[PDB]
Amino acid sequence: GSSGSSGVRAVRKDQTSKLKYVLQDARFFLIKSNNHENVSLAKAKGVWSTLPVNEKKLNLAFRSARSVILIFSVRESGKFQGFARLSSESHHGGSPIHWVLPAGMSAKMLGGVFKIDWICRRELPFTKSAHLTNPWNEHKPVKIGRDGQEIELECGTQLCLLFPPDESIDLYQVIHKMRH
Repeated sequence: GSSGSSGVRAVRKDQTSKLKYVLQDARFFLIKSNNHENVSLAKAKGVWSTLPVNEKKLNLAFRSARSVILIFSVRESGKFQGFARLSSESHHGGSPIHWVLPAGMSAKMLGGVFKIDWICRRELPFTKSAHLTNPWNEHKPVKIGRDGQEIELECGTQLCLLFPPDESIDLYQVIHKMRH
């Protein structure tokens, strides 16, 4: 072409910005489970069911805030099981999947189903997360917490970056839907 005179001010070439953007000013929610079957199933169908309180909570925080991240952490596992940003609120169409509940919990408590878009199909050892500190409690590490505990911004962010690079998921598509 022609007339391409431009004074560059800054150059970039990484896949961390988009990732940190999809959660830019978003609310992180730490969800703990009691089995791997749930995680796998959630990653297979691409959904995740939970108590009603958590559903309405995420919905309000979602419409009230930008995005809602959900870090998956397995108890007695010694590492995370990945994560996923709430691509949308819950649902109540047909019916939920045949989740794997114990001999006591009721599927009716799970309420509806949520649509999570797994951005990272990998794992993360607690060793890499063994350093962060969530001031939203008592300056304690992220390794400490229960199911359904809010997390700061820096905490969740760093925790996410820790995860390995993904080359089997469309990250841009997650940002394109937002802008449009």
